[PDB]
Amino acid sequence: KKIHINAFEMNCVGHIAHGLWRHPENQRHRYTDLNYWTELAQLLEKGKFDALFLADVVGIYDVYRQSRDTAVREAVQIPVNDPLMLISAMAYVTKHLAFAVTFSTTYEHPYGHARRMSTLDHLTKGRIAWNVVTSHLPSADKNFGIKKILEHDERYDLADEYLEVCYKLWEGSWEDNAVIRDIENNIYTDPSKVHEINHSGKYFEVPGPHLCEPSPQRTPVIYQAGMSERGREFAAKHAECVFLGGKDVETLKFFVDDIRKRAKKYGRNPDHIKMFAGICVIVGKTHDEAMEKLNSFQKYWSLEGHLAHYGGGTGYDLSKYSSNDYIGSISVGEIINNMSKLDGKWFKLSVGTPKKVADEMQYLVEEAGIDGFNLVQYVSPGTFVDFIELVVPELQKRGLYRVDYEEGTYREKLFGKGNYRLPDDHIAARYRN
Ligand SMILES: Cc1cc2nc3c(=O)[nH]c(=O)nc-3n(C[C@H](O)[C@H](O)[C@H](O)COP(=O)(O)O)c2cc1C
Repeated sequence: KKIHINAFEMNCVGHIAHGLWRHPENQRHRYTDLNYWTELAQLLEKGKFDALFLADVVGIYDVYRQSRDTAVREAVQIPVNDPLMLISAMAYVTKHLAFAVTFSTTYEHPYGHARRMSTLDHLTKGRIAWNVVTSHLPSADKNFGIKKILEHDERYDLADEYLEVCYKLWEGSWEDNAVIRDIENNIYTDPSKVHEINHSGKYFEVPGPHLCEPSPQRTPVIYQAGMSERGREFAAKHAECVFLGGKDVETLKFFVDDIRKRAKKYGRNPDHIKMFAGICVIVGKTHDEAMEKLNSFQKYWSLEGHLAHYGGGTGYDLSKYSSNDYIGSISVGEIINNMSKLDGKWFKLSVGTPKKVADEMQYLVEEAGIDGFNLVQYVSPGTFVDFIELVVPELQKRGLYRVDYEEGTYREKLFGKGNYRLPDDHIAARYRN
């Protein structure tokens, strides 16, 4: 009955609300300060958030006007630092807050990734999640010196095998009680319980064994974000949590239902997939207070930064278009006009008092079948602070949000006490014996 809430973040300056770094209250320039991250983690745990959800890119937004220069000037996801580096400090200052890290299957080898995720699963005591992504920004393929550039759908096939490899390492290589720490017999780990995985496929050849001992979750909680038909299929097959695009009930409900249907052919119980929507919240004690914040942020909204983001995200360079050309069924003039507005993004914008925000959140949950939200920021830390001070108590009083954390791993916070490892109906469960 309780709504899962994640804080949506990225280790860079301009993430989603382009132009806002200028706002006098903002702290985006602190992205280089370790203290920003630990203070954030502490704030989010105070607000009982499920997790900090970190986006990432290793590509550059160089589509709009055929150059990275707009992205560079407007700080559109450049500079960007590595999100995995943040985790240990944030985990150190928190007890329950979990961490979902975006990391691409397209560039770096799974054997190194598997050890990194196992390491965080140990260090965080089972509070790590992985947002599995394929990446769509061409400068990454150039900079990792990829010889054969993979097509959109083929990137997801590579991701399938990438996950196959990680699942074998995480679930199958070392048996549950491999580590015995037996001083009498001088056996730290029973060598008969550590196994090669002997993986052999189209993209990878990985004899194994894994380098790490079994950690609390073994496999990190698996997120997916990617709305293409291939992406939704990938979600249905692998994801425990799905970050969906869409800003209304009809759209979100369609996608929730679509993914749950797709999951059946893989033998998955669709209730074993949680559905997350994006939401931007601008809240005040009174409507006028909310509107005052809205009007302030609107002043700083940078159309040019958004054009750069749109270019990288869609592949469409709009500078190359007459006002009067057509991309969907929308003129290019109308695409651009929607983009200079705060609610033009593919997330719900909720503006008003806490009763209203909560009402609108509750509506999406109850009518679209969504399980949680990734909270998108307009200002740091103001959006999160206002959400925590004003919306959280309203949600709590209504039974819609935890008053305090459940114990256990992040998977248990999501799926129930005792569900610390992937359920029997997940495909990774195949590799246990
Ligand atoms: C809600 C949402 C969030 C996303 N977050 C990221 C991200 O943080 N990093 C990234 O490279 N792609 C992100 N993407 C895009 C995809 O994860 C992926 O990179 C791919 O290029 C697009 O997938 P699709 O074509 O299957 O939709 C996101 C997509 C959606 C819908």
